[PDB]
Amino acid sequence: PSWPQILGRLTDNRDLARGQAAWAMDQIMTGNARPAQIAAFAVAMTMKAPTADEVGELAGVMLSHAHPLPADTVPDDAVDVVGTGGDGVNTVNLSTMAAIVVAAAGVPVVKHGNRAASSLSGGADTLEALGVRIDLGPDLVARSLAEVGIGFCFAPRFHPSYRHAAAVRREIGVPTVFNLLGPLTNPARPRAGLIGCAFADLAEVMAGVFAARRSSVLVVHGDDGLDELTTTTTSTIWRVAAGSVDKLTFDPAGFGFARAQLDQLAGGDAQANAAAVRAVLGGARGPVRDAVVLNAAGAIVAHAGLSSRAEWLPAWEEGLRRASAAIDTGAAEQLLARWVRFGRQI
Amino acid sequence: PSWPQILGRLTDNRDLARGQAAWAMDQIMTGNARPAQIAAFAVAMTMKAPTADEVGELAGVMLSHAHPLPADTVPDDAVDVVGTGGDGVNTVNLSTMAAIVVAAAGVPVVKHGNRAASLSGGADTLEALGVRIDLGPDLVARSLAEVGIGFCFAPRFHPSYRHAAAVRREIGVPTVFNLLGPLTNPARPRAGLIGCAFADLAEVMAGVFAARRSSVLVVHGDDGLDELTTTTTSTIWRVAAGSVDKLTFDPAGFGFARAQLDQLAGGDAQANAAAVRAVLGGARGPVRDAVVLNAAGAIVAHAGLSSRAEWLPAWEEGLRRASAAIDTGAAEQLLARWVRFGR
Ligand SMILES: O=P(O)(O)OC[C@H]1O[C@H](OP(=O)(O)OP(=O)(O)O)[C@H](O)[C@@H]1O
Ligand SMILES: O=P(O)(O)OC[C@H]1O[C@H](OP(=O)(O)OP(=O)(O)O)[C@H](O)[C@@H]1O
Ligand SMILES: O=C(O)c1ccccc1Nc1ccccc1C(=O)O
Ligand SMILES: O=C(O)c1ccccc1Nc1ccccc1C(=O)O
Ligand SMILES: O=C(O)c1ccccc1Nc1ccccc1C(=O)O
Ligand SMILES: O=C(O)c1ccccc1Nc1ccccc1C(=O)O
Ligand SMILES: [Mg+2]
Ligand SMILES: [Mg+2]
Ligand SMILES: [Mg+2]
Repeated sequence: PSWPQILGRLTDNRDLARGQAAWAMDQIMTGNARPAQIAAFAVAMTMKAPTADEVGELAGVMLSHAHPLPADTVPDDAVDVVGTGGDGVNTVNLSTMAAIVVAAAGVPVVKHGNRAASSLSGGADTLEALGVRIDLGPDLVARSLAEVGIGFCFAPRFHPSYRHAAAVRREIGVPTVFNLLGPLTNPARPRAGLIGCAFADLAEVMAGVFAARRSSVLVVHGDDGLDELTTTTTSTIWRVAAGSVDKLTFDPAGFGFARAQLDQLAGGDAQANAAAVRAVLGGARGPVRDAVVLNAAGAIVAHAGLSSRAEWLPAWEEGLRRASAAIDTGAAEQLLARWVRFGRQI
Repeated sequence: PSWPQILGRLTDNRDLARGQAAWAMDQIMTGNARPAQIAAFAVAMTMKAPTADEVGELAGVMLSHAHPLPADTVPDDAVDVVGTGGDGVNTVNLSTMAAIVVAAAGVPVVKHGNRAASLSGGADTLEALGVRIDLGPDLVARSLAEVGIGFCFAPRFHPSYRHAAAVRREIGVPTVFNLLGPLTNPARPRAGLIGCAFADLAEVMAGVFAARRSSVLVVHGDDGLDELTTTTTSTIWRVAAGSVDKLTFDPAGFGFARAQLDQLAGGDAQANAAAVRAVLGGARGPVRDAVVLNAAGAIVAHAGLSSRAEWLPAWEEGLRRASAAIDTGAAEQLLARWVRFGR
């Protein structure tokens, strides 16, 4: 096991032997990997085309070093709403808005997230501008989830030993297999999720990883390129249920949604994006609401897949009903208020 | 241009635009590229499959930054005798020996190299023989004149390559950078016998030499050697007049026995050095056979600097000249004279 061996195999376009991807990530996280080695490995794996085995190994190492939540503190049916980012469109924070709404429908949510990478305001930037605490440690994220119905795991706080890899990722400024790893390494390990993938060529592999750990996940790619379920056109969904993956194309027109234009979903700085969260939770009708409800419903469909009695059309119809109701009743707006108060009450 | 633009293009499996490889390499050469960006570019260029245009851009930037030899110092017909390396097959430095013979035959040789990554490369073997390997430009120029051979130490002549060099060692896998050695001789000889281990990159290297109108034999032993092999046939890319000919070459057409890959082995600086003195001392057998044939090849490349050069008669002249330079003790005496020069 060594860098020349592993890098040599990748550059010869061969899949890694079992344990090699794991060995490599473990080196990255114990500080025994040079930035050049980290970059070479990220790039070579990408051009070879990563397998689910390899990417699962990498995320496995990461999770094996992540700060876990206290035992018996994350409900068996908790869901995440998170994406790779890197979609190149400056959007409002559809995942963070959908998460709030999903929690308010009564589904426990433990969202993994981070500050912006290639946009003006990431999930964490926006939650912060709203007055939500993005700085909580495990014991306090667990309390948030118990008391409020939602917790936020700020990726850097829970994965401090990934710091070198995250730096190299940003130094290279080209998407690689490493861009998959955030959504795959929520430290609370929820079993369900709506998982956005910006990179169409990698979403299948991502779904393979969720499939191996028997998650109930919808891996989503907007056909306009969004790492979210889009309203401008169709979305490609890799539906992961009972250890397998099937590829579906989803059309919001089937559920009465008008086509939107990308520029209608455009976001701004943290303050702009925060005001957009408030306008949606306050009942403002239009494109942004439609996209939040659609994404919230996809998370709820994922949640329902944990039972496997679940049927695709009734699921979506229930998801939409529940998501819209959570906004309409004020539950979602009140949930955000209660989330803010919780963090201020220490 | 930018790194995100260049790296994204390479990972989507596309050839670079004109001048992007030059841009990237100039960033690397001016201390402006982070190690991660160097490594990213090196790997992605390698897995995309580099073109002759791209590799020419890279080599060009290196030569722009290289310490040159003084003007009117390098004869028009100087040759190089060199390989990419990366062979894995730890053999005696056939290049270094062939080069001494070529010089002793009266063809000016200006060579170029670093110490081995592994166990004794061009530079190492030469040091064990007593040659001063890291003379500066003026002294390499005087060596070339007075001795008929000189050696340009890569860290001495390409010292802005240090950032790329660090990354090559950390990565420890062959990349496109492994190709640049034969392509970045700071004395810029126009002729050469150029060994390439990688079979799929030999033709690219040849394309680069064709662009600069070099009279070069880029050689690949159908047995994986980065020199003309006696084990089997060889693939030669004959570069002259700016065009390439891929032909297949058999030494037995000139009367060479076959050999075993094992008979060429040797690792220690002192083991390769002793094997130099032995062949130059007239020891017959497979090592000399390989030295002579590679020396002849470099002589054939030299001859191709004249348009009216015929393949078979040129090779006959080359072998005869190479054999004679050893047999008369001319090669042995040049090496002793070389050793003595650096004093
Ligand atoms: O800056 P980018 O690389 O283009 O990615 C946008 C964001 O992707 C993640 O989104 P997440 O799904 O976690 O939250 P969101 O959709 O609510 O922003 C995280 O916020 C990234 O910063
Ligand atoms: O560890 P390696 O990468 O294999 O290095 C062996 C040498 O290959 C080249 O040698 P050159 O052709 O200049 O001389 P030689 O073939 O006689 O050894 C290059 O200068 C390397 O130092
Ligand atoms: O950014 C990522 O690729 C990432 C992916 C998964 C987990 C954490 C991640 N980021 C970090 C981790 C530790 C310190 C800083 C960061 C950072 O984002 O700057
Ligand atoms: O030799 C010089 O004075 C010199 C001048 C400028 C740049 C490099 C130089 N030499 C080296 C540098 C690094 C390692 C070995 C050497 C060497 O000469 O063996
Ligand atoms: O390290 C090498 O083998 C090397 C190879 C080619 C060019 C430069 C090189 N290194 C240097 C040369 C002069 C000064 C400093 C360095 C350095 O390593 O920082
Ligand atoms: O890649 C080779 O070993 C090589 C092969 C043939 C001639 C020279 C070579 N080396 C270099 C050339 C230019 C700059 C740095 C180097 C270096 O090795 O550090
Ligand atoms: Mg998102
Ligand atoms: Mg997004
Ligand atoms: Mg050689």
